[PDB]
Amino acid sequence: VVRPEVNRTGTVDICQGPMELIFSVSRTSSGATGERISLKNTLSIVSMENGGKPGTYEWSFPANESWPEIQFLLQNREFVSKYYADVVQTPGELVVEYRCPVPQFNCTITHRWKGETIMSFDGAIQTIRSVTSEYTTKNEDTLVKYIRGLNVTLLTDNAKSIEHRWTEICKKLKDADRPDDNQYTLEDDILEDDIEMDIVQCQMTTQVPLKYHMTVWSAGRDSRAIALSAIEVASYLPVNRSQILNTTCEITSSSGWTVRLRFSEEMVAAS
Amino acid sequence: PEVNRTGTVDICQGPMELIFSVSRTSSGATGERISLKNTLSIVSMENGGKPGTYEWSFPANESWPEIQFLLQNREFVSKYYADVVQTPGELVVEYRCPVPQFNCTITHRWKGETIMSFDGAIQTIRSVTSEYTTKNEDTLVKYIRGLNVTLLTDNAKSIEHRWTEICKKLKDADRPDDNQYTLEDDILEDDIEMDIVQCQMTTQVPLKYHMTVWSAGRDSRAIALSADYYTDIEVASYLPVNRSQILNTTCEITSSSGWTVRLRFSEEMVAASK
Ligand SMILES: *[C@@H]1O[C@H](CO)[C@@H](O[C@@H]2O[C@H](CO)[C@@H](O[C@@H]3O[C@H](CO)[C@@H](O)[C@H](O)[C@@H]3O)[C@H](O)[C@H]2NC(C)=O)[C@H](O)[C@H]1NC(C)=O
Ligand SMILES: *[C@@H]1O[C@H](CO)[C@@H](O[C@@H]2O[C@H](CO)[C@@H](O)[C@H](O)[C@H]2NC(C)=O)[C@H](O)[C@H]1NC(C)=O
Ligand SMILES: *[C@H]1O[C@H](CO)[C@@H](O)[C@H](O)[C@H]1NC(C)=O
Repeated sequence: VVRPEVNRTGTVDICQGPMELIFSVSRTSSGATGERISLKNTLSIVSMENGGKPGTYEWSFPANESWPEIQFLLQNREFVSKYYADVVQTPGELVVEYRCPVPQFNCTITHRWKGETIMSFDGAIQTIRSVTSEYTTKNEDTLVKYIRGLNVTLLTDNAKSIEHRWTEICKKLKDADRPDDNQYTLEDDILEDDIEMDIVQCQMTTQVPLKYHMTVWSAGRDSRAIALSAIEVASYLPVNRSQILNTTCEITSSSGWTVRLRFSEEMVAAS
Repeated sequence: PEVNRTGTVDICQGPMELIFSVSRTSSGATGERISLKNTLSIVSMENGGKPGTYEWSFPANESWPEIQFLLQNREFVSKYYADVVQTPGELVVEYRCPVPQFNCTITHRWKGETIMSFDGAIQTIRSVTSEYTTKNEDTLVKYIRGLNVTLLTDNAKSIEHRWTEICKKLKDADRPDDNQYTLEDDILEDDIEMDIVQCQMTTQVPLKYHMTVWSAGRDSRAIALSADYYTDIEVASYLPVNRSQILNTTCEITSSSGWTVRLRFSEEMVAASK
């Protein structure tokens, strides 16, 4: 455990600018399912994992299955299962994602297969990217049944109600975003059998689902490891044990702050 | 076939770059390619075959040091793969090399995703190790920097000269009217409101191509990029279309040399209940 050095220069207002809600609905070959709601600069705030109850964080409203945004997700779970069942003929994850300006809700929808975009729709242009064989023996006509996704009437009927709720949620997220309350770790001695080489681990634990970018730099800054949040953030750098000192870790948030940790001579001595 | 050559560039201008791509699969399939910065591969080898190239170029000579550098990397990647990769997938090592000044960049890709890189001063690992390796980042870093480019630097100017001539022959070979273009419906035989319009282009010129098939309203499109099947160039795109709106579906092909080819599904072409 290590104490953060908080560089706040380049701080942004996460609740500033136009509001955007991101609805992500995924399915794998196993039958694993996910439904998530995020904001523009956040990871998942409300989620449902393999058909469980809507889950969230202790700094926000309890997640309610009767909320019109979650009813939207549940309808999509159904849609994606039917979708998955005709089209998908090789194993892999299918992701349908709505990017929704609020209070309209003229949404963009992206379809990803194994992380790649196979289709999209901005309500003006439908796009199919030509890679079908990769994941199906069915043709573009089948695919185009699903391209537009589901109607968003549930969202637009309650458009304003949804807005004031997620403005409230973002405001709670901003209040919870306290960099000094996250937990920070700088572990060495991960290669116990290697006499000359070691791995330096940097980890952060948080209950705030902002996007995080973690870089572990070597002493000379000629070697780095990069991780992104997925809520644990962890990254691992191979290092020479005689150059473990001054190896740093830098973490930047989606709210604009930057934490740096340093492997000090205090920590070298105790090792 | 409606060719537009406004904006055509000189693909052999600016500083030259050679791109060396070397791949291995779990089943032991392999690929080694050389391309310029604005092309797909010009020389390639597939599953250990002899170098293959195009009708317009020098016969691919296996004794060329650039090609020896590819075979040398075949050995590197086999060793790399054996002790790093513990789950099925394609590993690609890619050198981006300025010529004649061979201060190269190297990228590593697993399943199409970048896992490691070394540019000038800085080695980068992206921490996704525990998805392709049971082993540790200290194993990886044995391979990050790749091979010494000594085969390339020893022969720097000869390579520059050879590839300057290959680039000119390619630039000369790039002749849109000598490519083969097809625009075709009647793919969906048992469909009442729907058809598929297929746009295809066959070429011996390994430029990068971007293909869009547009509906009559420019409100629906299919996009295909030229894919490189090892000295084999596929550009094919398929657009689902309402049969009643098939007229004026247009296909639009753009090359990395700057030209665009439009193919329109014309009134004349609709006249056909064959
Ligand atoms: C969803 O609806 C919003 C509006 O409610 C659309 O946003 C608007 O998009 C237009 C066209 O891109 C923007 O107009 C542009 O404005 C810039 C800056 O002033 C100007 O220089 C450009 O020439 C252009 O006219 C407009 O700013 C923007 N409005 C707002 C309030 O954001 C959006 O495009 C819709 N999205 C979808 C997926 O349909
Ligand atoms: C389909 O596209 C063709 C080609 O653009 C259209 O033909 C044009 O029609 C206008 C009006 O008569 C003329 O000004 C152009 O000179 C024509 N172009 C050519 C090349 O013949 C045609 O109008 C379109 N068809 C439909 C049904 O809209
Ligand atoms: C190496 O070549 C020269 C050195 O001055 C420079 O222009 C270039 O940025 C370098 N290239 C890379 C990618 O290492």
